[PDB]
Amino acid sequence: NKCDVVVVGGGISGMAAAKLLHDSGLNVVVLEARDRVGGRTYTLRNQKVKYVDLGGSYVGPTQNRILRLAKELGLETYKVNEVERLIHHVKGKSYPFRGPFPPVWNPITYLDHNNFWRTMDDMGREIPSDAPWKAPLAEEWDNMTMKELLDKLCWTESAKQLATLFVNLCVTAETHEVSALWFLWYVKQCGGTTRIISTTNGGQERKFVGGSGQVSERIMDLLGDRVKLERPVIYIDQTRENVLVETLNHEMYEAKYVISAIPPTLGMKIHFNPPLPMMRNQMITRVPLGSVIKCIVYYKEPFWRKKDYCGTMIIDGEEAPVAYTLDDTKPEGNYAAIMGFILAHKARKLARLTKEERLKKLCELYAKVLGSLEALEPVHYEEKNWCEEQYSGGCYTTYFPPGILTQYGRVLRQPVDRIYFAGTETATHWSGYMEGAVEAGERAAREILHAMGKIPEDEIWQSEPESVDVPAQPITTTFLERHLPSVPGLLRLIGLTTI
Amino acid sequence: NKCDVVVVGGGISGMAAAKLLHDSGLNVVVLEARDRVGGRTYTLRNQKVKYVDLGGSYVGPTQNRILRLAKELGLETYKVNEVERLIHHVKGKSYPFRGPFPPVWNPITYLDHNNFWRTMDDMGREIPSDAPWKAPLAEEWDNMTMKELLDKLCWTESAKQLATLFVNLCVTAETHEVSALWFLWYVKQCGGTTRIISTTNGGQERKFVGGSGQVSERIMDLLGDRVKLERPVIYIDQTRENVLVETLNHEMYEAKYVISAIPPTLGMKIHFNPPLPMMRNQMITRVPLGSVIKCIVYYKEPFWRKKDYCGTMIIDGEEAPVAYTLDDTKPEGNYAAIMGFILAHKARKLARLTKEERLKKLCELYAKVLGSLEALEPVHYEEKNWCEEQYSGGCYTTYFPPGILTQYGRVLRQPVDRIYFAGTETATHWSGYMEGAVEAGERAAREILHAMGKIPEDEIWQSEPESVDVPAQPITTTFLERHLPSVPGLLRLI
Ligand SMILES: *Cc1cc2c(cc1C)nc1c(=O)[nH]c(=O)nc-1n2C[C@H](O)[C@H](O)[C@H](O)COP(=O)(O)OP(=O)(O)OC[C@H]1O[C@@H](n2cnc3c(N)ncnc32)[C@H](O)[C@@H]1O
Ligand SMILES: *Cc1cc2c(cc1C)nc1c(=O)[nH]c(=O)nc-1n2C[C@H](O)[C@H](O)[C@H](O)COP(=O)(O)OP(=O)(O)OC[C@H]1O[C@@H](n2cnc3c(N)ncnc32)[C@H](O)[C@@H]1O
Ligand SMILES: NS(=O)(=O)Cc1noc2ccccc12
Ligand SMILES: NS(=O)(=O)Cc1noc2ccccc12
Repeated sequence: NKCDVVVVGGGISGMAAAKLLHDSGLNVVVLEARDRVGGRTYTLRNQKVKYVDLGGSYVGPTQNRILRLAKELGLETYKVNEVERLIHHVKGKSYPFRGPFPPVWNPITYLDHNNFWRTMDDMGREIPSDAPWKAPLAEEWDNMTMKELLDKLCWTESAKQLATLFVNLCVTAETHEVSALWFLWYVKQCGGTTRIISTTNGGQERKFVGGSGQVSERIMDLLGDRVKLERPVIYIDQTRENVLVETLNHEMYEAKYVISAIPPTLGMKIHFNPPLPMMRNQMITRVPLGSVIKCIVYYKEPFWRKKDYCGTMIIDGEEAPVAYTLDDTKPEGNYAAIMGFILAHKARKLARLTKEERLKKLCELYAKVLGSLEALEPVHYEEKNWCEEQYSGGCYTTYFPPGILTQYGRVLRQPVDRIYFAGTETATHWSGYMEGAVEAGERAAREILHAMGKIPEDEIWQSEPESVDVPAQPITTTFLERHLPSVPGLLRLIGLTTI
Repeated sequence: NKCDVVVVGGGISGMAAAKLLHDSGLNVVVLEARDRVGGRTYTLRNQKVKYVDLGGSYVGPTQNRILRLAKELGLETYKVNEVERLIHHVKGKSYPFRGPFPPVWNPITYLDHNNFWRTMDDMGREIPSDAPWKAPLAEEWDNMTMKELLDKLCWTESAKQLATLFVNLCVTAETHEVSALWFLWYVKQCGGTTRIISTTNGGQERKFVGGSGQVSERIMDLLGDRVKLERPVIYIDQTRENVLVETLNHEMYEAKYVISAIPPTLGMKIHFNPPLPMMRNQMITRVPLGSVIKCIVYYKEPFWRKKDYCGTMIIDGEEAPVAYTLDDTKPEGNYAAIMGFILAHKARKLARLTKEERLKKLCELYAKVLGSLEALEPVHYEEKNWCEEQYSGGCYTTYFPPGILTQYGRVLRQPVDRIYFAGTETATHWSGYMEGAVEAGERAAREILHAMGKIPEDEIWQSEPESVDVPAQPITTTFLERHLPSVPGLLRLI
């Protein structure tokens, strides 16, 4: 029944919020729909794999909030394998390389690739992290899809193809599905193209020893009986002095304030009294989550390392079920494994198959890309299709279709009377990620502390000290990268000389 | 507790389904979230207006199901006033005209406008009404917004602006918000451009005497206490022998089958056991409804008729709050009124204002367009902003953003175990309209009759005889309309 704050959702965001409030001396309850905490993070444990992240997994430099939270909880990280060569597979052939970006030899194509990434970041700098709708050309950019933007920007098929894979991989959506403004924001608020795509010095640098599900699990341990499992919230009533929150299993909770720590669209599963204001009422029907199946194929040994491949594969082509892989071998060197993502339309397409049929297709793909018959000899397989999850809606995160972010974006984290909004989607730095979940949960909690008169306004948003364990190398460019012309820029130079 | 079929939603679709099953001898229950029936139709009564439709209102030729159902319930129609001239207001000036399409005089603009409408219908002929995802170019057209298609097709700003207004008015959404495939299907499944945009001989020909709300109300009258108001459904359990349906007010209903007669996305408000299949789980997060405020300004007399204007105004440009109006005067000539729609982003923008502030803006606009100071003296005002409705999600209907119809369209009316799907969004003819609501409700009911072995498979979909009261006249084109070149076509001849 009675408490100070009800937190709806026991993912990382809700758990971070609840922990902050609890540490501050408030009486909190977490109402979680599932029989587990963690949400879009889920660490499976069994004898064949020991542990494996089937949801969110990677952390990296500049993600200082998740690193600090996890450290405080007693967790350690380890580095994802990137010792050996990466592979870019294009038009049925594999091209090994080093560094974050697949190399390009053709001079025209090089100019086009260089300009593409540069332009993504150039446009990003126009977009405020905390208010993307305030970009000078917000409306123009929001009214085109990423497909349209790539069609304008990429003068080569090679760049367009790689850029398409980049979009699919980052946001588990097709280029024609998403707003250009929103995607440009999404990349910029992660620190830009280099930071978001990189393993070493980027978002995919590390994993947690024992899995990311431990973050939510250990917070549940600290909170004890305050976390209520299998309590899906169905109804929130703010007409009276205290907020009333009802669950599906017929329980009533009474609170001063509520934090909604669920994906924005999943707010639809709750009936509101009084009704939500118009803008939020419509916003939550306009913000779908992407589509992905995370697949892990296990092997006797990490055989790819012997061929001087680290296990990273960037795989372009409609035929390929998986467009991106990483080595998922344990830091001890055992439970050898390749993690792969089946993205966007392919997640829909290949969901029809059996688990065994997907495993077969993945092994045949990996065998070709790695030029290795050993890839046809898996010892185990695990997968999770996040599209089937009633209480997630998809993965990794919420995307915005054309026109939505400028029209409805401002209400994402606008409080509704005594309801405050957390969830990674409401973050301003690494929104979409575990990092964003922590930022949003702690910010929502502090909004409530401010409303109660416990902290001053300037303490709602708080900076985070850089991790001493995971230092961030700055993102740098070369003179040539900065000043080489685009393809149309070069054509202009040609036309002017011929005058 | 126990019945044969639970119908979720007491709009026209839910009511039509429940009536059909009831008339077949089954025990039905309608569970309705609101304290009223009708859903996206709502007729307000007071002394000042007598009655006014604040939701869906118009019916016309080829909408034979809604006309038949209404007639059976004892309703009659009257004609929307289109005796005098229509107005197209462009670049701050009113241009009166007759016929469905505003005329264009510049020869280049003429070719461009002609080609736009013609191309819309040309593309539509390749889109199956019952399976738009089966169009030969389904993926190409679905991966494009209407904004992109218009940018490609329209060589003049004039055609592009009118095309844009057309999209905004038809589907209460911006051209950049909606899939080209879906929009082309939408127009085609209403019978094409002329049929959808026409008052005389089209969708806006008629209104119901006493209001469209009477359709749902009179079915509720028939069903009596089988309709349960203020029963929002929260939970559907299909794990046992009988389907269990729970409401927010704690009641439990048990049935052999369920009809979901709510907008697809409002399916999100229900917790499912077992969970929905993946495709429907994601589909219902991908399908928003449009944005509109319906506004009716009342006057002492239908003064526009004195200047040989019928009251229809097509008003281009960002500045105008309302882009389209119709005469809403009653058949007797009293309760003189102009109905206007505030569409899409303008509904979002102008919702911030007070009711009185919106009235002033509309009156000043109408004064300019009609060229009459009489527009500045309203006697009454009614409005409804459908964006604020928890149990609608918007109006008029659900739109599909780029990429969604091809990926998820097929699951719209695919049954989920013992749940069948009604609602105008699942119709194949006038989906989005009251007509589509009737089609889908009766089809879903007949799917259940077939599942029970009461009727054969070929009786699930049923043709409708043409209304005797509202017969359809054929849509025609002229030789020149069919064969005049596009702008780039004329350029290739140069
Ligand atoms: C799924 C996924 C996610 C992911 C990714 C790969 C996949 C396959 N890779 C990531 C990565 O490598 N690194 C990273 O930092 N993030 C990655 N992501 C995304 C990440 O998992 C998410 O950003 C993060 O987990 C989100 O946390 P948040 O707390 O904001 O949100 P949530 O996990 O979805 O938790 C919400 C909880 O609420 C419960 N719920 C839902 N509805 C209700 C109702 N009505 N009542 C009560 N509880 C409700 C959910 O069950 C959930 O626990
Ligand atoms: C709003 C609007 C609609 C409209 C239009 C102009 C406006 C402003 N003009 C139209 C017109 O001139 N001619 C026409 O034929 N249609 C026009 N439209 C659209 C039309 O009103 C709709 O197509 C039609 O009314 C839709 O009917 P349908 O039966 O398919 O759907 P509904 O009216 O939305 O009814 C659904 C009912 O379900 C209830 N509900 C929602 N959730 C629940 C839950 N969880 N549990 C129980 N009941 C639920 C709703 O409250 C509603 O009553
Ligand atoms: N963090 S992850 O690998 O689970 C998904 C992901 N988001 O953005 C990326 C950019 C490049 C490679 C992967 C990703
Ligand atoms: N049926 S209505 O008037 O409520 C909305 C409507 N849909 O498509 C149209 C085309 C021209 C004018 C109006 C409309």
